[PDB]
Amino acid sequence: GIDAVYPSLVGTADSKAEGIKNYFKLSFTLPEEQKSRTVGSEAPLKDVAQALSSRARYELFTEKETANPAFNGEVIKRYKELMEHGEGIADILRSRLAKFLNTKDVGKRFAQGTEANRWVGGKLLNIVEQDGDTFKYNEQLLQTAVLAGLQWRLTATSNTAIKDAKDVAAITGIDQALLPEGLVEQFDTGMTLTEAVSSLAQKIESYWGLSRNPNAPLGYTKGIPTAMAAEILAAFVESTDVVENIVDMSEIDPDNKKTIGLYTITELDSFDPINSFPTAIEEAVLVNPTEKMFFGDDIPPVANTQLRNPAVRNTPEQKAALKAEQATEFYVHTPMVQFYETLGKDRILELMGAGTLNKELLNDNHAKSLEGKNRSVEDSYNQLFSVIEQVRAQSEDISTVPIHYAYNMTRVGRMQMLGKYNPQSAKLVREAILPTKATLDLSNQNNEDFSAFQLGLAQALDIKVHTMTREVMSDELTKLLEGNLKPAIDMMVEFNTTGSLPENAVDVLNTALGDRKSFVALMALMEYSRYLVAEDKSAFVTPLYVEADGVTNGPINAMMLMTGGLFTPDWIRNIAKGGLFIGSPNKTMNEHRSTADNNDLYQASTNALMESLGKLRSNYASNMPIQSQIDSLLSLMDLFLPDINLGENGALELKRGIAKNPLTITIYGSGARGIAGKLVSSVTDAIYERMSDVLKARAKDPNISAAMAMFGKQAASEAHAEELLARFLKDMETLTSTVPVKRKGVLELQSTGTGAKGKINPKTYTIKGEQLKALQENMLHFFVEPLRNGITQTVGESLVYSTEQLQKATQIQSVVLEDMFKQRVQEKLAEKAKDPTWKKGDFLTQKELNDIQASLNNLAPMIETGSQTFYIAGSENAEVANQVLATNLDDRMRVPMSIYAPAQAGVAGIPFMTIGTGDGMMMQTLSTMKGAPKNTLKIFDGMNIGLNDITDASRKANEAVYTSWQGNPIKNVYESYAKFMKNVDFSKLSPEALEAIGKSALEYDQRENATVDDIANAASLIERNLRNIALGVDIRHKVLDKVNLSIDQMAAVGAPYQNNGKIDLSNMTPEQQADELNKLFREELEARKQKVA
DNA sequence: GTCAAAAGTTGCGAAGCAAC
Repeated sequence: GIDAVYPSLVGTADSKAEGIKNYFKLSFTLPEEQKSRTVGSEAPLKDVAQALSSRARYELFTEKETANPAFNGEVIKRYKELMEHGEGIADILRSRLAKFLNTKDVGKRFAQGTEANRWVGGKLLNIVEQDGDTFKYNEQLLQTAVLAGLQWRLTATSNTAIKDAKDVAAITGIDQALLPEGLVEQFDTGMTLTEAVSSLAQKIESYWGLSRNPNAPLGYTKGIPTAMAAEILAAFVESTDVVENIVDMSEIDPDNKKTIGLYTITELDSFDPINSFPTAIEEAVLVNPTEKMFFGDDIPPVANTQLRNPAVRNTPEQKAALKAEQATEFYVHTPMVQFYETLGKDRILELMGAGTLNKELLNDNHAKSLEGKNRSVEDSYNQLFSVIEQVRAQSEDISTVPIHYAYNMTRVGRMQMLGKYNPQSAKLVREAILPTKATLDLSNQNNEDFSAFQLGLAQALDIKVHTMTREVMSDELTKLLEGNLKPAIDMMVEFNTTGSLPENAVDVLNTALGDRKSFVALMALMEYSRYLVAEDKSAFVTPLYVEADGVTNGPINAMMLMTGGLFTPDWIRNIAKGGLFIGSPNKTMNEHRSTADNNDLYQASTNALMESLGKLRSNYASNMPIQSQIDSLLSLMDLFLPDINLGENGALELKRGIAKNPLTITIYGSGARGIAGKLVSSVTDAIYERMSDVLKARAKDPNISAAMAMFGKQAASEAHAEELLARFLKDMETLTSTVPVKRKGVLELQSTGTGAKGKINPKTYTIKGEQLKALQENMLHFFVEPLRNGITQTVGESLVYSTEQLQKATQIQSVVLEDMFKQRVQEKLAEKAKDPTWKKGDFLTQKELNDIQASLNNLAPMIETGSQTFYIAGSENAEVANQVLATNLDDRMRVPMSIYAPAQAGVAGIPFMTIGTGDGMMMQTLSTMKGAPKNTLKIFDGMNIGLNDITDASRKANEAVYTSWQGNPIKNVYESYAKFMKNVDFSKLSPEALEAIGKSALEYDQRENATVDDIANAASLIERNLRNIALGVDIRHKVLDKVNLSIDQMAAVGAPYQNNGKIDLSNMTPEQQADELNKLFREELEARKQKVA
């Protein structure tokens, strides 16, 4: 079969043969249904170039009566030129092989019998053919691979994952908190070796259109396509389509010996015709294209498995959710596109980015940051217009072309739109391509339609709409429209009248908006002006939306989902800050914030921090050095952060802002040190930025004083700015030269020796490593520690207990799964080493890996909720195989063999379950529930709704919230841990693993002497803890359901969901309600106790 | 120990350790 297709490849298609064995024929087979149209083609490049030569030929090739109308004259011309470039890449590959065969006589040794086709660096030899005294590439395989490379080169960058600080930390091996400014930026734009080859190889294999032999070693089924990809990347480096940069980590800190390769694809002109249709090759080669836009009723297919978790199938309910979201039609909002176009890329960067950089009128590290910002915006802008260019081809009126987006379920249950820059992920794109739309009657400002319009405009303009009633926000909005924004509104009225903008459009927008500036704010100015010049106000069509947005969503979800003790009055008061109102029929968040409690969860946490800080000050009331250090940290923060304020007489004011990120990531399992690093980071960014201000402050007046050049605005007078500068220098000095240390359970100050001082140079000023670390230690002990105490005090110690038990159970289970998998692999390999047809380098077959995974099912690797599936340990790492998979023909680009297998979970269990059974379950329900809202854009913890359906959609969202609050993630974990506990055998664990388990199940002093029996006993203890927690959560949810509740967690609109519970708890204090609820709790405890018969 | 996906390069010589 396959031999008939590739009859001339070198070697025998029999793993038993004694001579050269061809592992390409042994590893792959032809599918029972064609996947690639090039299979059988003698000259794929020639044949595909032919297909791309005219619309008529493309239609014949793809056996379709119609071709994407974007495939026009100019596009066809570009693809003809791109095909000629494919011949160049093909030519470079041919010379590289010849060079490889000539070097150290590999070709001669291979012809003589040496099995070089089994070397990790010679796997490509499996796709060559004898040619006279040498070997040559099989043209069909080589040319198809090139076609894969061309498509990859055109769209890979638009499908790369975004890299955050943590990612860069993992890659570079540098502490996330001590990363040098710009590093994350440099790494987020380029691709690591693994990233590049992996995506390239995946693409090559799909284009070869064959199927893997389940009984063939991974060293070939995966290694040959990877070997081909490595060569193609090498070819692209020679052609300059890709730039390789090897970043030496030692340059940043001499201990780090890692040299990391980065690959950046050369960008095509933003105006290149190819951008309007960058997927012609993919749609021509594949019978079922992956990359393509979905227009009209061309709908994306539904993914069968969870993203990057092959072993996890999307449940029926998750698939229904994905189908529902992919069904939604998005439409281009022409006015906004025209606005972006008129402004221009240069002015959008100036308005929403860093504008033009004068890399000498701003601090070096600041500039690196600004440059990072412009990039994100510029890339979003080019991406939107590439899409617009293809949409415009679909018809005369671009605003009528329906667009669909593909989604998939992530590891944590979130429905993620696929692609780097889309409406769900990119703010700029979000205001140009929308699914929201409504025709409103705005002829009378007393209409319900006009109220909705106002709500959308207000929210977009940064008015806190969920903190006040509709009537009150209407007045706030009116004030802004008739005041500060008035000049911008006039400019937009003129734009919507003549289509022209002033030369100072950026300045008018900037001044009018102030800190309200955002893309959605531009949409509000755009839409309000359009209504003003509107002909028929009785039927105003607008995509303006209102986002029903969760109020402290993650933290509140965790509180409802994992608090398992009796009800307390503090919890009742705090949970109300998240929209769960007890005994207050039809109460909304708007009313709550304006009449009952103006502090949300962030503020309450901050207020707890303040109290915990005072407590810390007392414990060291006599220690002047300690007090002075605390004063310096607050002084430094008050100097650059807006959320920290210090009055004239010393009064400390802390705004909810400082607790936002910290509370959020604390619910995602973050440690205290990470929070400290981020807090320091925001401080330093402000400093670097202040330095830049000086540079220009002095360029304007070479006589301006340093004090006034650095604090000239933030102060009242000169002697006043002079004392601000005194605070700065002193603070930086004490915070970098002295750090707090935990000795004997007490705080003691230590000299670092690496103090910071000297005449500052606002051009090169840079807080070094040791100094950022000193700053971090001070931040940790004098600010983050008490913040953590306040947070715990706010969300409840019961919740913290649950999350720790959850973390322990899932870590323990992940450690076992990881170790057992590794062991079964070593056992199998040892067994293969006795097989003569097998060789080291080859690995296990896919079937063998499958068997090993299956042997772990009794340890319950998956957590099931009944509508979602979570696999916490699931991952892909190079540690299982611990070997190279393939290299390029120059012996470089050595791609490690990565394998899908369980790995230690760390704290991931908390985020997985919180995010998954919280917002993830809620959105899933909202997409599939009876009367599920249509035409919305869901963004995990918020949903954009069209102005015509804000009331019902918001109510449905709140009902969806209530539905997810019926979940019990701890019970789900318990049922998994329970099966695991009865089948596990800790004795079969490596000492390395057993130790990790002891850290989770025993208290630090019991680890050293801990016997298998000891940890095994402790592990079973955790199981009982989980059972008891699950039982309480379950009871609480049933009890709460009997009471009258009003839920408005997805706030803004003021349409709370009523559970209509019968037990009336109105006219009762939180203490009274807690007592009544606990009575119901105890009642059920007895009922579900002895009587369930 | 923040989730969303992983994660160093290269000579010698043909695996996998040494040097950076």
